Amino acid sequence: AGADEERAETARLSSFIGAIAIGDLVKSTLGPKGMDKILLSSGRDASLMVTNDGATILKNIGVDNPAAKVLVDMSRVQDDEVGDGTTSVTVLAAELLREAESLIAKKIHPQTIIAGWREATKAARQALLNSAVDHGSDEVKFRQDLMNIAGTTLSSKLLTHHKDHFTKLAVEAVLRLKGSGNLEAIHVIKKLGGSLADSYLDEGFLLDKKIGVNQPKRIENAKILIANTGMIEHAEKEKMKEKVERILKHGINCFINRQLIYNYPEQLFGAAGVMAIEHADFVGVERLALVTGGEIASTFDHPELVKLGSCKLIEEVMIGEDKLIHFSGVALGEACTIVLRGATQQILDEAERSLHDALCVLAQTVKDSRTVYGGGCSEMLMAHAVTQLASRTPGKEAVAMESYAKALRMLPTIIADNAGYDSADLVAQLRAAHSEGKTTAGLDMKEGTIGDMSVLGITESFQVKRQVLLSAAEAAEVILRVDNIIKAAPR
Amino acid sequence: AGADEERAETARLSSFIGAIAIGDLVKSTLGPKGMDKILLSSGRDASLMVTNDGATILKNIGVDNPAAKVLVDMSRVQDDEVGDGTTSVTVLAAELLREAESLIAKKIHPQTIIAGWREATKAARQALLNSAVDHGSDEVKFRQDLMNIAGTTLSSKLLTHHKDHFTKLAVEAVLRLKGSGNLEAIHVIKKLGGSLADSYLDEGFLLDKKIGVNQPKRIENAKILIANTGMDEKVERILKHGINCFINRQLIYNYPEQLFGAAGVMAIEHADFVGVERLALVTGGEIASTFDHPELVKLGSCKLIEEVMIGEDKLIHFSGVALGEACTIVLRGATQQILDEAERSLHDALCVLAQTVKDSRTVYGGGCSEMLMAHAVTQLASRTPGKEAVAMESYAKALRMLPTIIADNAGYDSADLVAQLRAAHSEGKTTAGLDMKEGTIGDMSVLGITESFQVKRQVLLSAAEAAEVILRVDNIIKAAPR
Amino acid sequence: AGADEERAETARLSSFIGAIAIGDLVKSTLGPKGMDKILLSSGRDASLMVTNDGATILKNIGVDNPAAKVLVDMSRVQDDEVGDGTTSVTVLAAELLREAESLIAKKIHPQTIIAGWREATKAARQALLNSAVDHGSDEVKFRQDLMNIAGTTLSSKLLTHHKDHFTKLAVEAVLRLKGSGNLCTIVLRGATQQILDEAERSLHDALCVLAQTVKDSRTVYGGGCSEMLMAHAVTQLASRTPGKEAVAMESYAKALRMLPTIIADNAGYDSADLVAQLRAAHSEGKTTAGLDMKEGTIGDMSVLGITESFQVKRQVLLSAAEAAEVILRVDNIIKAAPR
Amino acid sequence: AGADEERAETARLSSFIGAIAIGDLVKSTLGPKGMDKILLSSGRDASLMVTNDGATILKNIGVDNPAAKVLVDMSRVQDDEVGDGTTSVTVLAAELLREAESLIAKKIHPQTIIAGWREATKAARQALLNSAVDHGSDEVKFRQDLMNIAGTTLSSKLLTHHKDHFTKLAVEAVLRLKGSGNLEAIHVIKKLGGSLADSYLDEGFLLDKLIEEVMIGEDKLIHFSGVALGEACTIVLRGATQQILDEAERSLHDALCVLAQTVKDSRTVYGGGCSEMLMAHAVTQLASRTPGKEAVAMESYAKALRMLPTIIADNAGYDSADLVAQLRAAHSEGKTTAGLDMKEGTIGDMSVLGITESFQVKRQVLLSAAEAAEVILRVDNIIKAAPR
Repeated sequence: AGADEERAETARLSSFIGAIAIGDLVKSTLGPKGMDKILLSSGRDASLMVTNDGATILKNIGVDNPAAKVLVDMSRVQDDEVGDGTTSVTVLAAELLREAESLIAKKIHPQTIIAGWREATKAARQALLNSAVDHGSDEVKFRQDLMNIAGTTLSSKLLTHHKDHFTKLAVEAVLRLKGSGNLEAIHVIKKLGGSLADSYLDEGFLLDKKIGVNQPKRIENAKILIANTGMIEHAEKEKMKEKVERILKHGINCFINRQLIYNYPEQLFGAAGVMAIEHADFVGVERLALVTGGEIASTFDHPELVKLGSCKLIEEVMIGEDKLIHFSGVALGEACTIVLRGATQQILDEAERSLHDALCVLAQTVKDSRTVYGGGCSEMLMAHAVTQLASRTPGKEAVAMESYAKALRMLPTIIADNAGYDSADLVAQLRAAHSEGKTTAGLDMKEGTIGDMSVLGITESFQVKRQVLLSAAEAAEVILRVDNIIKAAPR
Repeated sequence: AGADEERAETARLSSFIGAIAIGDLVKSTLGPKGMDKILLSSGRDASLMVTNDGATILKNIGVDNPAAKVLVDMSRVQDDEVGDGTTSVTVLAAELLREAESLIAKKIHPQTIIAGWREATKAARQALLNSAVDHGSDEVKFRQDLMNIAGTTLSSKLLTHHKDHFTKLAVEAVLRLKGSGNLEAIHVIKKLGGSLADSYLDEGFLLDKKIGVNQPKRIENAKILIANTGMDEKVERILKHGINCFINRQLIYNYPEQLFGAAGVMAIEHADFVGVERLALVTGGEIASTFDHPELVKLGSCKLIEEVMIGEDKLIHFSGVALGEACTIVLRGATQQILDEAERSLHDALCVLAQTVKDSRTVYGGGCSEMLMAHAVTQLASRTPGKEAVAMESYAKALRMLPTIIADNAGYDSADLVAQLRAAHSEGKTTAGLDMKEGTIGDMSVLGITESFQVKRQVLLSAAEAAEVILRVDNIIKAAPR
Repeated sequence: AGADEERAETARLSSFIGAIAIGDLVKSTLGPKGMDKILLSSGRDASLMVTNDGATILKNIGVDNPAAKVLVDMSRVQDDEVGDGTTSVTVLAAELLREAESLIAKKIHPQTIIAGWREATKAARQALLNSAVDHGSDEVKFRQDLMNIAGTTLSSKLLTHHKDHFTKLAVEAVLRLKGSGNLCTIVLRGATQQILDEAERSLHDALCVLAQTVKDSRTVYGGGCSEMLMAHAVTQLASRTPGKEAVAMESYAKALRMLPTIIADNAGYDSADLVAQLRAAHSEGKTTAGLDMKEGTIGDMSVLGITESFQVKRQVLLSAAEAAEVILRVDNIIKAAPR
Repeated sequence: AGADEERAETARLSSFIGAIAIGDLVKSTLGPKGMDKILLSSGRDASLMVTNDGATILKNIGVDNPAAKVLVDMSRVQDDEVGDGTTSVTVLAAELLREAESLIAKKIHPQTIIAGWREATKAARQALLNSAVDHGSDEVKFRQDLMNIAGTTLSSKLLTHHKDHFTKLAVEAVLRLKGSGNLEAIHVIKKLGGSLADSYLDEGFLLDKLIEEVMIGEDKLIHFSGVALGEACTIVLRGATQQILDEAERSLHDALCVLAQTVKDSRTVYGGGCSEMLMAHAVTQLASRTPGKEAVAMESYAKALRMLPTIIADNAGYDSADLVAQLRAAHSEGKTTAGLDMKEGTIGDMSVLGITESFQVKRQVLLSAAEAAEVILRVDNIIKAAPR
């Protein structure tokens, strides 16, 4: 009593139930006809933060008891390896559970169907490189850099009326990112105050702080000082004197501190030609250590060679309407900053959320040099090949391979259902065009029938389709073989 | 009581439950290694009744409120024009309902799904498309009359060591039963004397009664008289007719008995009414009332009536009959549990064979039809339009369970059998199927197992076509009072 | 429970509820894709019965406590002089009740609204002119004899695949029915009992429609062509009349809009895509153009040949206003002592 | 039973219920015979607050857990651009999901239905921009300065028996206000005293050439006036006595923005419901005119306009059914000037009355109504964890 017993049939059900509940919320998200979802919570949750990206919201919060959090957890590894585009990997894993009900029909050890996943491993082989994919994301690329998949990621979001322009900007960010050093420290801030562009690109880093109105406007061959400690009247001057004596030899051009700064030094900095920052955020500083070669913040000894300072251009310029400063010209080159100035339409803030996906979608396109045809083109093609395959295998092999094949049929149907036209007409015409040999043909939702996907400009990352195939099959597989989910009682 | 009110999700579920309950019981029954079962009830039921034949038990009982009896009632129509071989019609129809859970997910128009039933005619082609079976059955057939399908009905049944000879006899019964005389007038009984043949065939109707020790041995150009009212005037107009035999359903008065012997007329005491009703159809009939009944009011066929010792007991044989619609078979046997079950087999044999002659087609048994059928239908779900295709593909996997059930009852491992089974059927051999004795796969034709083509057609027509109305219905079946 | 006696807001509802319950079963009856629906009952009922025609099944049995059986009884007299087409009189009469939810918020004399029915005579005459009526006919007629309204009556029925062929057969019967006589034997396929006699009463409706086609000398374009044209004109009409007349005018007019929507949905195409394109063709002035269901868009009805009898449209227009009118005027149907 | 669970019919229902609750309270408020309500909360609230203006009360309180506060927030942005007249934007939005009963029987995808809002933008723009014109008003303008929009804004406000005159005054404030620099610097205070005029204008600034304390009716105040610069001036309001009078603090703040919009838009549309009926006649054809996805979408939007004629008529006490019928007839005919005359009880010439409304009131409501509403049906449940 209370140990946590699930009885044969029921334990499988908990896995089953987890997959069905998640799929319904996420399906709305997929495609140009996708929707934003907003969640509101109290306490340390400021306001309803709306996440159109299914992956970000699911593991921020562990809503309930049933097992699915780890399955959700895996998607992040997937996210690191390619991210989003649109969230489809969770859906494919979930739909495989429906056939599990039919797996009690066999009334044999469920494990032989596991070999189906062996088949799935080789299913991936025919689920991959089975007619057409785009090929060749070279490097930099004047036009294919965007205006394609990113637009599709944005399509599920309705901010696309002006936002598709923002999405285009994010590829420029990835190209500068390229070099020796992985994707690191990219800082992007949504800003209140509208403009048609909805974004201006900065070559450095933005921090919104100012010492005071007085002080020199520019600093050259700048040296940056960061302190972990905060800053009869003649005695006060001595603190001033120590700060200046060490400061002059170095040539110090800027000072940034995470905590409160004493007023006396502020006056000294303006005359010297040095700009200081009061209560600068720690997060910007840590990012900075990566960028400038860093240093270690100590007491006033901290000047000279115990600290290192990079020196290109540091200045405060008007960005939008809010006064933020730029740090740039990092010798290391490992990390860079992205700046956005949006419209401010309850659709701007959304841009903050949308470009998170920008790091993920574009970076893969860069390394992968491979993709797939969107609008479900990949799924119908794969489905035609798989149904015939089950008879090819000896027999044990056949049951599992065929069940996997029928799963693909539903995906075309889901895209058609959300298009306003019933899917019965759609699948017949869809299959006829795919079986024909035209990989470009796909689901045209605006048309209401079938059309050429490439003209539309919708494409899917190649990694999302190959990685999901091997991963979902095998991940699904661990669940089926586990008869019971065990909770280690209280404590 | 009125009309039962159910809507949408809930209404469908009641139909869903009826199909699953019936399928589990019928499941053990199928094939050579099928199982005999016993049922107990209360009220107007005596003790235990055991029927290997699924159809017989279903007709007798309408136990509860959920829908299923109308479906069950239909199988009798199926029997009249085939029905049996082995019971399998109920099982396939039931598996149709499992797919309905997936239908809610589709969330559009369940009626358009009905068009899958339009595809049912294709199923009539395709289900039986799976490779060529047989083609002759010209009519009567001196050699092709049996020694195939009848044996298969019997194979499930224990009696096959000598029974297979008895089943062979049954086709002869069907040949006289062809055309449209309706499905009526077939009489069978068993006898205590033992022989290798284990059965006999009579050209006429058998009755077991005698007037008394005195009276003539046989009659010719016989006139038959049947009276509703008992004997409890007769000679003067009896002579006029030429009366050869009198049959009365009840007690008979002793005085006329002396008179009949002198006249040369053979009468029957306490004749059973059921024999009498059939006989009237047979002899052109008559109208039975008071002693005024003789002459023209009475019609009598005139071949010959005689009493013949079978070997162990005395019986009376009626033969000829001008009309020709009704005929009888008298069985006897070795004297075993198996002999008693001969009753089980003849009823099954008459119907199986009757359609064997006019069907024009048969199918390979032992699951041969089912595996191949699964292979052909899987390709088509992809070829056909979306939603109708969704219903069609699910149906295809249904065929898979039958191969599993046949191997499983034989004691061999179900998993291993499925893999090896499919490869044989996939290759293209019509003959190859499940050999339970072997434990693997083999040639079905050598076994001699075949199924009537229509047994297969109405297992699926009920599953299909009629199923158009299943989602449509909403409110089903009960009683029929007093 | 505890003794039922309903007044004002909830008393109105019982009339309201009866109309909605009946509509769901009958709505599927209308349009080219419809539901056959079979019912099986207890007590001297032997088997499941199939009747496509909504009116007779309602006649056969009185299933429950709420008032509607008398309303049901009336539809048959309609059958005697014209009867069917598709069963729209029960649903449209019921349709008027949904709007009444709006009326509680109106809180101004519901009774004034009722007088609109009196003014419905004005609406009935509006329906004439609007109806979109053809030429042709030419008595007997080699090709336009059918493949039209009978097809519409039967379009709804599932059996349209095979049955549209035998719908065609019935006009041959009407041609023999013409000439000095006013209003031979035909055999159908069906289930078994008294309920089978439902077919006699149900198919009573099909024979009469065709008979009228030969002696009407007038007919209208089918497939919804008549309905959209009438809708565009009626919107003007509320604006074309004095304010007392206009309120009962304009509300009646939007009702016509729903028919186009039901027709397109059952076809297998998006329901509202059809609505845009449909209105534009009728507005232009082509009476021939209408709803092409296989196409999923709009096309020439005349090429299809589908037409509806002038009488079916003439009578329905007059009948709809009179049947609906009596319900608002009359109480809640009970009182007067001894129960 | 007794828990918060939402799926299928119920998830949609929370959006539905929020809209119906707000509409009943706001419907009374619109029109000359408009009504103002009193709200009482004891938790750290001084007493009952009374707000005639729908926007001010909705912003103030976040009483319940169901979505509606976000919907409320959107109306003020509209106010900055233009805002008021009568509170109708919230009412129209609420009636929009009313049709969703039909939608369950629409038997397809509700999301496709969503393209209604995209359609809504087209339907919305055509009648704002295209209507018969006001033709006059070059600058400052002697007699055409008021007795127009302000009269309509105050129509929903009961004070109109004597406050129509008060509203006349507000344009005079705008004429001085417009020019080389900034919008604002306007202060308004009401005095408890009785006089036919009901209001006074001050050369300078009023705080409670020459500085003195006089006596206005009742309360003592100090007046700074006769400023050499002349660029800045202040308005002092007076009133009869009631809940209605406090309305002026909220009304004037809204009025300054309205008035500013009127001077540099150079465009106006007819008030009294004239604009809405014309749009309705034109929009019914548009769903037809558009391709397909657009049609379900555009037609649903069009019927939303029908309620405005009814809401304006209902307050008057006249039969709502009769009014809608006659209204359509005059607008269809081609007379834009004709509209709803509440004192008349029927329809009349709006231009003779002088009632007109700002071009901005019509463009901002419609452009945001489509995109802002679309975002809300974009999201259904709005899932919460509860914390703190």
